[PDB]
Amino acid sequence: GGPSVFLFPPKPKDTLYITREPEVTCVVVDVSHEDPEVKFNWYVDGVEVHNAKTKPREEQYNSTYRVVSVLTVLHQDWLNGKEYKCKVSNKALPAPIEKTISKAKGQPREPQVYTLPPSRDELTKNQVSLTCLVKGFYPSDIAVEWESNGQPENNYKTTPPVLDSDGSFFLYSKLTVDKSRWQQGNVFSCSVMHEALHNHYTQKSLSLS
Amino acid sequence: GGPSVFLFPPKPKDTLYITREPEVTCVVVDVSHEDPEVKFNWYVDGVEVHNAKTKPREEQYNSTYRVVSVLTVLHQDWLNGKEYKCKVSNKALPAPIEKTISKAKGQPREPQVYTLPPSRDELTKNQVSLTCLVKGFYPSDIAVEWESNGQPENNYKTTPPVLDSDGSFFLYSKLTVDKSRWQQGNVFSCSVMHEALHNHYTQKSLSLS
Ligand SMILES: *C1O[C@H](CO[C@H]2O[C@@H](C)[C@@H](O)[C@@H](O)[C@@H]2O)[C@@H](O[C@@H]2O[C@H](CO)[C@@H](O[C@@H]3O[C@H](CO[C@H]4O[C@H](CO)[C@@H](O)[C@H](O)[C@@H]4O[C@@H]4O[C@H](CO)[C@@H](O)[C@H](O)[C@H]4NC(C)=O)[C@@H](O)[C@H](O[C@H]4O[C@H](CO)[C@@H](O)[C@H](O)[C@@H]4O[C@@H]4O[C@H](CO)[C@@H](O)[C@H](O)[C@H]4NC(C)=O)[C@@H]3O)[C@H](O)[C@H]2NC(C)=O)[C@H](O)[C@H]1NC(C)=O
Ligand SMILES: *[C@@H]1O[C@H](CO[C@H]2O[C@@H](C)[C@@H](O)[C@@H](O)[C@@H]2O)[C@@H](O[C@@H]2O[C@H](CO)[C@@H](O[C@@H]3O[C@H](CO[C@H]4O[C@H](CO)[C@@H](O)[C@H](O)[C@@H]4O[C@@H]4O[C@H](CO)[C@@H](O)[C@H](O)[C@H]4NC(C)=O)[C@@H](O)[C@H](O[C@H]4O[C@H](CO)[C@@H](O)[C@H](O)[C@@H]4O[C@@H]4O[C@H](CO)[C@@H](O)[C@H](O)[C@H]4NC(C)=O)[C@@H]3O)[C@H](O)[C@H]2NC(C)=O)[C@H](O)[C@H]1NC(C)=O
Repeated sequence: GGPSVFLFPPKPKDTLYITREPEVTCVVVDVSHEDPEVKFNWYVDGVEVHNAKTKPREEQYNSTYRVVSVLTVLHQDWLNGKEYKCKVSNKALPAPIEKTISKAKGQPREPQVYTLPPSRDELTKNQVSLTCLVKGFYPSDIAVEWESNGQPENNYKTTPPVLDSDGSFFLYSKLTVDKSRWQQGNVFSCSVMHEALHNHYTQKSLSLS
Repeated sequence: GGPSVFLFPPKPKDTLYITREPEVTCVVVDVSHEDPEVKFNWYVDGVEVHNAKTKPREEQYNSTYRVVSVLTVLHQDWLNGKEYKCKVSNKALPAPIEKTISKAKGQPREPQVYTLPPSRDELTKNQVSLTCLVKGFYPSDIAVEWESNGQPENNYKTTPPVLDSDGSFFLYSKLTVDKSRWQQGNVFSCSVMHEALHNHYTQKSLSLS
């Protein structure tokens, strides 16, 4: 009936490098037409901070508006698991709605990255699958990417993290390339970005034998 | 605002074998403690059916009833894409609630199935990963299982299906085995069940080269 809040974490990549600007994000939907005024409050471990940046209002094709507030956060505060609260206010609610979010708790575990060449079966096609396996990792927050000769590779998909029997995580990422490119010996690389890696980064390479 | 409905599909495995019994399950929750009486109507392609089988009272701990109706479906009807609709009637609600479920539309596409041995770099550990790449398949309904010397294998996990770039789906399945088992030359088998496979079934195997 009333407005509903939704609280998102920052991207895996953004928390792992000073280069990047990680953010938590409070999205309110079903903001009433008659009362449009939404007030956001942000707290780190209960202690209020103030740098949230409320953004305009995106009117939705169902009568209601959508108000998004973005809190910037320090890399190490998220990595150290500090707790982030969004309190949202509006006259279409009797009480203010709150949401709290934080990194998954627990000893981080270093991912193990193994690359696997195409199956002999598959070498009968005009495209081949280069596979990257990332297992053993915790928390589930990770980024994976591909490249050749310094250049980002376009055509890959990566599975979501899957919970493994030992409570750690794994995924597979698939890069699709022209068989010729594989046949001609070009070197392809799997880039994995996780908290528990040295410099939050590792890169594993694969090429024709 | 009172009761809510959820409509779950049959299990992929269940629709592909006469041997199995696929069902569609309508679940109504949050039922007014005052008035306990929910009335189910079922429809197959608009046309009412009556072989539905409704159960009694699963009042979960909250002070509200849960009622489950199960419609037994014919294997061919599901694969032909027949629509199943659950109407839940109640004096609390003004209009009765409707939910519909079916097999995703599109032209079905045959999965290619490829087994990938453990990376050279993994073989230093005591447990190793046998990988099964299933790709090129539509719709996303599929099942994957492992076995060796005719016996279901214990320790695998399968990623959810992932929408690939050509609108087909792919997944990977990982079977973990002790290194020895792999080194003794044991054959291991990925088995995939999908509507677009011949006899709804293919098996692809894997051993030490
Ligand atoms: C009293 O409690 C009730 C439940 O018992 C609770 O007891 C307490 C003590 C505690 O133990 C709790 O943990 C217990 O849950 C409350 O009822 C619950 O209500 C919530 C929602 O408020 C229901 O949530 C839905 O759940 C489904 C998934 O349900 C499966 O898994 C559940 C466990 O994870 C299980 O409980 C269910 O039984 C069910 O199991 C399946 O059962 C079928 C048939 O029996 C089997 O064939 C399956 O194998 C089996 N699955 C397996 C395995 O578990 C979830 O999918 C629903 O999500 C949809 O809806 C959301 C909105 O409601 C939406 O946000 C989601 O995106 C999603 O919507 C759909 O998403 C896809 C996208 O592709 C599309 O299908 C649609 O586009 C989209 N549809 C839309 C728009 O809706 C949903 O979250 C919960 O299941 C239910 N519990 C039971 C039991 O049924 C009750 O509210 C409470 N009372 C009060 C007053 O508070
Ligand atoms: C009027 O329009 C509104 C918006 O526009 C609509 O336009 C129409 C034309 C059509 O296009 C629609 O499809 C559009 O939605 C509607 O608003 C919607 O309201 C619903 C709630 O009813 C929202 O549903 C929730 O979605 C979140 C996930 O949101 C992300 O993913 C969406 C795609 O799947 C995406 O569209 C969203 O924008 C959002 O994207 C993310 O954004 C962040 C921040 O910017 C980015 O940084 C991310 O990268 C980006 N993600 C990417 C990438 O996809 C989902 O999480 C919610 O599920 C939770 O809550 C359910 C009930 O509230 C519950 O049933 C679920 O089980 C689930 O509950 C949580 O489960 C997690 C699991 O781990 C736990 O962590 C929690 O414990 C648990 N939480 C609790 C307490 O329940 C939910 O599905 C929808 O997002 C929103 N649309 C957008 C967009 O904002 C409005 O409904 C519509 N009215 C109608 C009906 O006409």
